[PDB]
Amino acid sequence: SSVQTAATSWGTVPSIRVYTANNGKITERCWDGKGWYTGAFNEPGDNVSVTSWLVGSAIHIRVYASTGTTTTEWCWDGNGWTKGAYTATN
Ligand SMILES: OC[C@@]1(O)OC[C@@H](O)[C@@H](O)[C@@H]1O
Ligand SMILES: OC[C@@]1(O)OC[C@@H](O)[C@@H](O)[C@@H]1O
Repeated sequence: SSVQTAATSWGTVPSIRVYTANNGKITERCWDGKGWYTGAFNEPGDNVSVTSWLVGSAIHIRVYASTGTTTTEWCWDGNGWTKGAYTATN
Protein backbone atom coordinates (compact mmCIF):
# COMPACT_ATOMS: atom_id res chain seq x y z
CA SER A 1 0.00 0.00 0.00
CA SER A 2 1.79 3.09 1.31
CA VAL A 3 5.56 3.13 1.13
CA GLN A 4 7.55 3.58 4.33
CA THR A 5 10.54 5.91 4.66
CA ALA A 6 13.46 6.70 6.93
CA ALA A 7 15.72 9.75 6.74
CA THR A 8 19.10 10.88 8.07
CA SER A 9 21.27 13.93 7.50
CA TRP A 10 24.70 15.26 8.39
CA GLY A 11 26.75 18.40 8.22
CA THR A 12 25.45 21.84 7.40
CA VAL A 13 24.95 21.85 3.61
CA PRO A 14 23.51 19.28 4.46
CA SER A 15 23.72 15.80 3.08
CA ILE A 16 20.42 13.92 3.35
CA ARG A 17 19.65 10.26 2.68
CA VAL A 18 16.05 9.04 2.38
CA TYR A 19 15.36 5.30 2.30
CA THR A 20 12.05 4.02 0.91
CA ALA A 21 10.62 0.53 1.41
CA ASN A 22 8.33 -0.09 -1.57
CA ASN A 23 6.91 -3.54 -2.39
CA GLY A 24 9.64 -5.31 -0.43
CA LYS A 25 12.60 -3.35 -1.82
CA ILE A 26 14.42 -0.53 -0.03
CA THR A 27 16.10 2.10 -2.22
CA GLU A 28 17.89 5.34 -1.44
CA ARG A 29 17.69 8.93 -2.66
CA CYS A 30 20.50 11.34 -1.86
CA TRP A 31 21.01 15.08 -1.52
CA ASP A 32 24.36 16.81 -0.96
CA GLY A 33 23.24 20.34 -1.85
CA LYS A 34 23.01 20.18 -5.64
CA GLY A 35 20.09 17.93 -6.60
CA TRP A 36 18.50 14.62 -5.67
CA TYR A 37 20.00 11.46 -7.12
CA THR A 38 19.74 7.72 -6.62
CA GLY A 39 22.15 6.13 -4.17
CA ALA A 40 23.88 2.77 -4.21
CA PHE A 41 21.69 1.20 -1.49
CA ASN A 42 19.40 -1.63 -2.69
CA GLU A 43 18.27 -4.28 -0.20
CA PRO A 44 15.10 -6.26 0.59
CA GLY A 45 12.76 -5.10 3.30
CA ASP A 46 9.24 -3.99 4.18
CA ASN A 47 10.33 -1.65 7.00
CA VAL A 48 13.38 0.59 7.32
CA SER A 49 15.10 2.74 9.93
CA VAL A 50 18.41 4.58 9.75
CA THR A 51 20.98 6.38 11.86
CA SER A 52 24.31 7.99 11.01
CA TRP A 53 27.29 9.64 12.68
CA LEU A 54 30.42 11.52 11.67
CA VAL A 55 33.97 10.65 12.65
CA GLY A 56 35.79 13.77 11.55
CA SER A 57 34.70 14.26 7.94
CA ALA A 58 33.73 10.61 7.32
CA ILE A 59 30.05 9.63 7.44
CA HIS A 60 28.97 6.25 8.79
CA ILE A 61 25.42 5.08 8.07
CA ARG A 62 23.50 2.14 9.51
CA VAL A 63 20.26 1.01 7.85
CA TYR A 64 17.99 -1.52 9.60
CA ALA A 65 15.91 -3.46 7.05
CA SER A 66 13.13 -5.75 8.28
CA THR A 67 11.15 -8.54 6.63
CA GLY A 68 8.92 -10.54 8.92
CA THR A 69 10.74 -10.81 12.25
CA THR A 70 14.22 -10.65 10.68
CA THR A 71 16.09 -7.33 10.79
CA THR A 72 19.34 -6.99 8.83
CA GLU A 73 21.80 -4.16 9.44
CA TRP A 74 23.57 -2.62 6.44
CA CYS A 75 26.66 -0.46 6.95
CA TRP A 76 28.14 2.37 4.92
CA ASP A 77 31.63 3.34 6.06
CA GLY A 78 32.88 4.91 2.83
CA ASN A 79 33.43 1.69 0.86
CA GLY A 80 30.13 0.17 -0.20
CA TRP A 81 27.25 -1.34 1.75
CA THR A 82 28.30 -4.28 3.95
CA LYS A 83 26.28 -6.50 6.26
CA GLY A 84 26.55 -5.52 9.91
CA ALA A 85 26.81 -7.67 13.02
CA TYR A 86 23.37 -6.63 14.37
CA THR A 87 21.20 -9.49 15.59
CA ALA A 88 17.88 -9.49 17.39
CA THR A 89 17.31 -10.60 20.98
CA ASN A 90 15.44 -13.69 22.15
O1 LIG B 1 27.65 9.72 -2.84
C1 LIG B 1 26.51 8.87 -2.78
C2 LIG B 1 26.72 7.74 -1.79
O2 LIG B 1 27.93 7.07 -2.02
O3 LIG B 1 26.71 8.33 -0.49
C3 LIG B 1 26.88 7.40 0.58
C4 LIG B 1 25.76 6.36 0.57
O4 LIG B 1 24.53 7.04 0.81
C5 LIG B 1 25.74 5.67 -0.78
O5 LIG B 1 24.70 4.71 -0.87
C6 LIG B 1 25.60 6.70 -1.90
O6 LIG B 1 25.64 6.05 -3.17
O1 LIG C 1 31.89 -1.71 11.22
C1 LIG C 1 30.65 -2.42 11.22
C2 LIG C 1 30.07 -2.47 12.62
O2 LIG C 1 30.97 -3.02 13.54
O3 LIG C 1 29.77 -1.12 12.97
C3 LIG C 1 29.17 -0.96 14.26
C4 LIG C 1 27.86 -1.73 14.34
O4 LIG C 1 26.96 -1.15 13.40
C5 LIG C 1 28.13 -3.19 14.03
O5 LIG C 1 26.95 -3.98 14.05
C6 LIG C 1 28.79 -3.32 12.66
O6 LIG C 1 29.10 -4.68 12.39
